[PDB]
Amino acid sequence: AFKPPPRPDFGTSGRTIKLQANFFEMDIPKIDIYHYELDIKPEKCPRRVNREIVEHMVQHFKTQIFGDRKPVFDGRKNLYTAMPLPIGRDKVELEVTLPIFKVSIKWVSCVSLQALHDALSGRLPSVPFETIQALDVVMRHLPSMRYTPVGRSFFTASEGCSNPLGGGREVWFGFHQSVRPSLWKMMLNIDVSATAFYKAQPVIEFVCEVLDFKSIEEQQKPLTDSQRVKFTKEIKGLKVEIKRKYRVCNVTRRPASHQTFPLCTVAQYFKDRHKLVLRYPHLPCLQVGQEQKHTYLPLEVCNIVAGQRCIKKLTDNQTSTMIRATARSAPDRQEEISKLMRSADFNTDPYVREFGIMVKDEMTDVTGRVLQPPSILYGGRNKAIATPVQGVWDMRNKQFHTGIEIKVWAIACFAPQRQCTEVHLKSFTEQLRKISRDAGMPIQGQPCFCKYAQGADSVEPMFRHLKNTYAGLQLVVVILPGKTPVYAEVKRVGDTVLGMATQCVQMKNVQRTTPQTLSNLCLKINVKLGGVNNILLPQGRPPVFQQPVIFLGADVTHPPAGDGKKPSIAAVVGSMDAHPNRYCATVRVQQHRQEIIQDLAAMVRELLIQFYKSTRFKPTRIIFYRDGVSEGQFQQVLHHELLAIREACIKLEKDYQPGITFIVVQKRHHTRLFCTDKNERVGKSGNIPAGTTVDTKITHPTEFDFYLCSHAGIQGTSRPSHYHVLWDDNRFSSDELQILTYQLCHTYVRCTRSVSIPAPAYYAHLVAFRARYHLVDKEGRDHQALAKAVQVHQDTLRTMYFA
RNA sequence: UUCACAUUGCCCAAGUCU
RNA sequence: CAAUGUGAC
Ligand SMILES: [Mg+2]
Ligand SMILES: [Mg+2]
Ligand SMILES: [Mg+2]
Repeated sequence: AFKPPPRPDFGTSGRTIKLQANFFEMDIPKIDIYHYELDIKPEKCPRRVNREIVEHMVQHFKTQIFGDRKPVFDGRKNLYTAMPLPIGRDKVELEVTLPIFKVSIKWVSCVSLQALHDALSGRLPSVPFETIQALDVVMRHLPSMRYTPVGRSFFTASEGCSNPLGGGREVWFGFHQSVRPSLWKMMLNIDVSATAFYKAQPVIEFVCEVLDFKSIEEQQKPLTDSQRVKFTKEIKGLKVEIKRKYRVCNVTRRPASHQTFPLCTVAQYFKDRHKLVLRYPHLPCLQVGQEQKHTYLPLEVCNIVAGQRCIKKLTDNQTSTMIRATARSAPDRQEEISKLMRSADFNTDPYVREFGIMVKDEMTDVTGRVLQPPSILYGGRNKAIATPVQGVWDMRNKQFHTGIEIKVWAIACFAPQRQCTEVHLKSFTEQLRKISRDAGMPIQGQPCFCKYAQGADSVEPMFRHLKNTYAGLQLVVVILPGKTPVYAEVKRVGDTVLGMATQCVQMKNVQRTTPQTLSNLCLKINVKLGGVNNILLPQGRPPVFQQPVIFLGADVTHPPAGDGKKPSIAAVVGSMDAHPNRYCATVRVQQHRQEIIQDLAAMVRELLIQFYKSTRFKPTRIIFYRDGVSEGQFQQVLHHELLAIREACIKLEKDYQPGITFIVVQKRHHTRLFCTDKNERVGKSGNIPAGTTVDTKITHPTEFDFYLCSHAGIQGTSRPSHYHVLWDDNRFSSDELQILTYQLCHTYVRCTRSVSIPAPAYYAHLVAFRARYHLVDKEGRDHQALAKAVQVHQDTLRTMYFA
């Protein structure tokens, strides 16, 4: 349960496409570099302070140490040199004074860059991480002090333009940077990005932006409690400067004119000690430093210090502004990356140059293949076949594979009658039934119940009424006035309390209908009621389908930024037929920000039991698409989850030992692919076509991984989903697994489109997000309560309630 | 809460010294 | 999924 399998072979399927990748070839010398351990007393210091004290150390001790110029530093305890120092293994004790630190330098090892060549060149079977790490510290050294680091990125205020967001916020532009091995050479992966920062401005102006003042002196009265509290919400925890830098822990209730402390008042303290007649004595003070102490600063002598990222959620308007400032077509993104690289000129970086590293200033050429889509089999009399083109098809003149006959259905309208009238409801009903009939999901007559209601309180009694009164009720259609707490209450009651199918619809989509919205609505309804919308052309499926096989999708979704106690949510779904089309779901709450799926063995067990009850087959193979695990987590996640899958098999039966293929799906990474030739660009966004596959050149040097961009790019630059096989009892070839993966992206029931990840992984998200909806404002005994809230009713268990 | 795509929010990463 | 865009007939 540990070593990922070797790349079995290379894919051959599909016509070829010329692509460029945002990977830049690196020439690394075949030489040793030297590793040194450091430690800085005191070590509570931020990473950036350490880099300063080490920089001053290098220039200061230039002569009795560090004669061999230009070491690089990782911000804590690791230092590299291109040539060795006059150190020996002997520690060395040094003192440095920062404008008072002791630092010791112990040698630790060499890092043979020659061995890295070999690990890339099939000589060595494993890629030496420590060597990659060292190169990464080299490449990051200068920009970590020149710009503001944020994760694997770097940001800066852009020269000559501003992008204010308002509320004291503005857009900074930046780039991602990382060092990757590949089938070819080392790769410098660069991508542009953008994120919100606070403006380095006088706190006074910060006040005026936050409170929506055109200016100060507007007015000269002290702030309302309402104004003061809002300001306090914005600036608490931010850094300010007066030489001196402080973190704001509070805003005082009193103005500086009257705010006092044991020496005296604030206006007068600055008048006497600093000859400062405050221009705005009526305004409060910032509390800074130890919250137990009484260090107060008048607003007027304070600026927001530069380079503080905005952590808090952006407002709706800010968000709008942000989108508008950063939205880029694929060709425009490609050009921005290219521009940025020539601009960056990594080869003039003196530290890169110290280690004799060259970086190519143009994107790597790679060849892709565009896989053929599957054909999609519909039902009805005709049993129509739909042929995807550029990642899209449609249902016009096609009826579902297995369509549900709707005999008994109700409507609850929570939108106000004066806005969503009985006339709207009748027309909507008439249009829906038309579409549903063309779709082969005949809504056989009028609803058995149609009533207005208001408020979350009215939901449960209405639904209890409905469940008790109308035998054979298949659906409640729920009209909502827009965003409302009622939606989450409908799903609480429908999904977990009473076990009743619901389909919510926004009022605007009832008032004004279109065929496409209504048709998409039917796709969800048919599914919710147990129907099969369509299936993969059977004879066009890869060979793996000749034997019972179950397809699992798995995801964990973590709490938002800044959260502290909300659970993370694990979801696992499993196919329940051979098409494969129908899925069932499992879901758990688990520990805050834990990626590993804790209860996975019990989840898979459930899915396997339900698969047998639906199909009367025991799977011979299990295919496990595991979403969202980053590289730095492959081995941890696979050790626990692979064994749990086995555990589930083993505790069911017998030496029931079906082969497992464990695949990590990453939609979010920093690889971007672009059409080399302008005439391959698809649509306004100019993206690579659906089906573009890459498993050469930029992928892993020994393991089994590939990019597949399964979807049509509508806007921006498409994320090519990445697939990495951590385990494979089934010995897929590249072709069969890539084609399987692609084909699974055409089985997603909520649209007649090839989506960006396979359907099982997509459903797992939907399951996790629904649990999250079940926990709204409810997030050992804690654990039990939350577990209970995400638990669907018995009659919901076997359904695609998440669709 | 018709739907997909895309930006952010998510494990690793990053962050924390009068 | 939520905020915001681009689209689907
Ligand atoms: Mg996830
Ligand atoms: Mg961490
Ligand atoms: Mg949206």
